[PDB]
Amino acid sequence: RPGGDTIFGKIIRKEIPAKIIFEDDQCLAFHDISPQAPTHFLVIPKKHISQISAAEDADESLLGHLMIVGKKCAADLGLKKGYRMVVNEGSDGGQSVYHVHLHVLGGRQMNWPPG
Amino acid sequence: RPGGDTIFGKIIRKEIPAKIIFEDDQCLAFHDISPQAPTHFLVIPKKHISQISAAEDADESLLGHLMIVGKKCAADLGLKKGYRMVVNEGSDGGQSVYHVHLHVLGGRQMNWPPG
Ligand SMILES: Nc1ncnc2c1nc(Br)n2[C@@H]1O[C@H](COP(=O)(O)O)[C@@H](O)[C@H]1O
Ligand SMILES: Nc1ncnc2c1nc(Br)n2[C@@H]1O[C@H](COP(=O)(O)O)[C@@H](O)[C@H]1O
Repeated sequence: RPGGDTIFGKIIRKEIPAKIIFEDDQCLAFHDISPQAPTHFLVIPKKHISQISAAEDADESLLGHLMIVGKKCAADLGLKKGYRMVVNEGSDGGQSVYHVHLHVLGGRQMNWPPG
Repeated sequence: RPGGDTIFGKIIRKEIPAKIIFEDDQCLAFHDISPQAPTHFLVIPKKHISQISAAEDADESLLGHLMIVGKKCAADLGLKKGYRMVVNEGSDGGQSVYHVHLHVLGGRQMNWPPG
């Protein structure tokens, strides 16, 4: 089973449905099931990296790719006014799914602190 | 003037002081002046990219590098329990400084939504 064995791995293999917004050979983007902003989606790599602390130096381009796709999708969805990108790491970060993912939230004004 | 003409460009050129945690040929990391968590630092590229929406495809590795450094520094600072990485884009994102930067916050439990 490619893409790892998490909720996100099942989405990658198309075992469970998702609202796919973009997909390329390296990653996939889909809407969040519990949105915290009018537009709230996730960008995940097809390669299974459990968390950012486990990313290797060679994973550098793939991690930057998730942000370039997040930026392009946010443009497609009409987020002219901006957005906020978030990566949660571990317990204190609020990570509940152990497959690296990037949150892209917009459509409203984001506050500070970021949680 | 290299590193652009923002508060962050002055930090890069060493015109104004900062608590530097890490520096390499591509980026620099320093503590935030108004921390929102026990440990709160920024990772910025030396190359001037005003905002994530203005990042080009070739900037992919540099953007991923900021996260790899954020991950390594967070390890140095003892963030065993996790952290949250944030990039603010534009007005809705809460961007006040127009030089791409990554926030790394930890030391306490981060909440949801992220602002
Ligand atoms: N099947 C699914 N489709 C869309 N997003 C999902 C999902 N299952 C989960 Br869990 N989510 C989202 O995955 C996110 C988990 O992110 P953290 O691990 O950073 O909390 C949550 O925002 C949650 O709503
Ligand atoms: N001289 C400085 N040294 C440390 N951080 C700084 C700074 N000047 C500024 Br502005 N900051 C920080 O830069 C951040 C700006 O991030 P946003 O643009 O995403 O709000 C704030 O968290 C602020 O505290």
